[PDB]
Amino acid sequence: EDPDYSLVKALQMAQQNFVITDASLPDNPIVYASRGFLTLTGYSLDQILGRNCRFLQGPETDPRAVDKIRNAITKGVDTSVCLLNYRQDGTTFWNLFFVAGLRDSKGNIVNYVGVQSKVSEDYAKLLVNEQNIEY
Amino acid sequence: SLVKALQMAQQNFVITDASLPDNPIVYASRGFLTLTGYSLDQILGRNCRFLQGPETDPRAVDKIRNAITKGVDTSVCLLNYRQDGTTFWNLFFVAGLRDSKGNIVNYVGVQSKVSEDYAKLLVNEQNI
Ligand SMILES: Cc1cc2nc3c(=O)[nH]c(=O)nc-3n(C[C@H](O)[C@H](O)[C@H](O)COP(=O)(O)O)c2cc1C
Ligand SMILES: Cc1cc2nc3c(=O)[nH]c(=O)nc-3n(C[C@H](O)[C@H](O)[C@H](O)COP(=O)(O)O)c2cc1C
Repeated sequence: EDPDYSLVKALQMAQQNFVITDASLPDNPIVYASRGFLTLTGYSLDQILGRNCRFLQGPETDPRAVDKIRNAITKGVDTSVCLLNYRQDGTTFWNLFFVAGLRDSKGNIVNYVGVQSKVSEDYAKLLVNEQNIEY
Repeated sequence: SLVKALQMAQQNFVITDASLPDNPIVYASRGFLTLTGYSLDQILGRNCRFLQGPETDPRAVDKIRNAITKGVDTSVCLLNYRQDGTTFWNLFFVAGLRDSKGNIVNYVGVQSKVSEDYAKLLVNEQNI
């Protein structure tokens, strides 16, 4: 009597840390960001707008994990990855990050919802060792 | 697979800021813009109640209002209006987006253009 919603389910596991991108626009730019995301990353909203989320990555980020995210996106499947991200001030944190494509009635991915979440060193070690099972 | 097997659309949605007085629109998908016939700027900063008109069931509007204050997720079938005056039945869903403390700071709203007979079914059921 009440629908399942990939978008709603995602945004509710997101504890006010999320973004929305527009896939129809060049390079999948951010078009909304929650206050939780602003305070987690350290960026202000205007700077965040119209930019691809890759700005959260830095020198130490695992390119292999970025590979998984790029690949998941091109293929239209939802996944989650744990990688090192960077705040506006240069401080780092491990990010268990989930992404889901939103499609129109004709099956075309039109928007993306990203969900970020800081995790402990311990949880991250666990998460990364699982992700590395692929290799 | 009765109320969700064919309510499958997710391109029509809006996000409102509940921390601002009249729970105004802060974002709206292009699918929404196309459905309702509005441009994004006009939509922004306004409450969504502009979709309602003379023939919209007040009792259904109530079931929404109450679900929002109480912060519970609900689906409501409504008669809505496009900017050009034309109507459509909206199987509409609201959910509160809470932070790590359980506070609602945002709301997602997903709208679904539905058929005549499906809406009659949804409406007959709502009357209980
Ligand atoms: C909605 C959405 C949210 C994203 N959030 C993050 C994120 O929080 N951290 C991150 O490192 N990458 C994130 N990404 C991935 C980057 O935006 C980008 O797709 C990725 O770095 C691979 O693309 P590239 O090789 O062009 O950099 C997100 C992508 C999308 C679509
Ligand atoms: C995120 C969100 C989306 C909404 N979308 C619609 C909609 O598409 N159609 C509609 O009739 N009401 C919609 N509403 C309901 C109105 O915005 C408002 O909550 C409702 O009219 C009850 O409040 P009121 O008694 O002041 O009118 C939405 C509300 C929220 C919070």
